[PDB]
Amino acid sequence: THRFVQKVEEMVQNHMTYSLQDVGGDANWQLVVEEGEMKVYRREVEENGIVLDPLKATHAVKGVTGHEVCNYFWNVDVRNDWETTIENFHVVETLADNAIIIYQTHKRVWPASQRDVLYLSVIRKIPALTENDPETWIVCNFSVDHDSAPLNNRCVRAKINVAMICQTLVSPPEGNQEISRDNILCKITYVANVNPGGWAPASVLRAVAKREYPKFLKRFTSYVQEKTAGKPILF
Ligand SMILES: O=S(=O)(CCO)c1ccc(-c2ccc(C3CCCC3)c([C@H]3C[C@H]3c3ccccn3)c2)cc1
Repeated sequence: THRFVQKVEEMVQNHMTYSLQDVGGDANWQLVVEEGEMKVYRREVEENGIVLDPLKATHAVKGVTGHEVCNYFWNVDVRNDWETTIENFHVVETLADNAIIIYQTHKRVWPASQRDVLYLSVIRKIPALTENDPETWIVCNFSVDHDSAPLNNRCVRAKINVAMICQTLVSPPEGNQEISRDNILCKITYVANVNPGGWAPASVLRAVAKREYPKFLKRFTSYVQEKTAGKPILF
């Protein structure tokens, strides 16, 4: 259907295989911030003195479904309502109704150069592995090469591999009666592997990650709750 179908499959399947694992029991992940059910972990990793620190967070959001969370995360039309670190954004290519390529710039983090990013953003539903397991909605955003990448001399090109992975638990329907948002919970695993693509001071990037990832998860999840309240559920 498009030239990135196989790459998309590999990237999604890699998150399904490796990103969903629990890390509460795993001393190799450092728990850096906890705010209720929001648990943010990282590993301290540098390659050539540049911070790569894999980030992984879990959260549990009442009253929204994974399909809703993923749609709001993927939909570029609502990006401005919840993003706080983007300066500019351009849709570079549409590949499918569920997959686009995006160019964006982030606000400068002093004293490093501003960063830009060029990535494929795809939204997929993954069927239950067995009839015991939940279905998964996943958004994966991962860097790719493209010819219609802008010249932007202020920016160093970062590379990313991010996934927002959601499983939704509900009270079953009681005969002919809908499920209430009161009885729905969206379990989130969010992972972010960012390569700043060049020099940046490690302590500054680590301090920024520690602040901004929790702020993002809080703001974004609250936004989804706020926008879906009193609207019919989209499972
Ligand atoms: O979840 S998404 O796919 C949503 C679509 O945007 C996502 C989230 C985060 C990033 C990102 C990009 C650049 C940086 C660094 C690299 C050197 C200088 C800036 C960081 C580190 C600094 C951390 C951070 C966390 C949250 C928001 C912004 N900043 C993060 C990209 C995409």
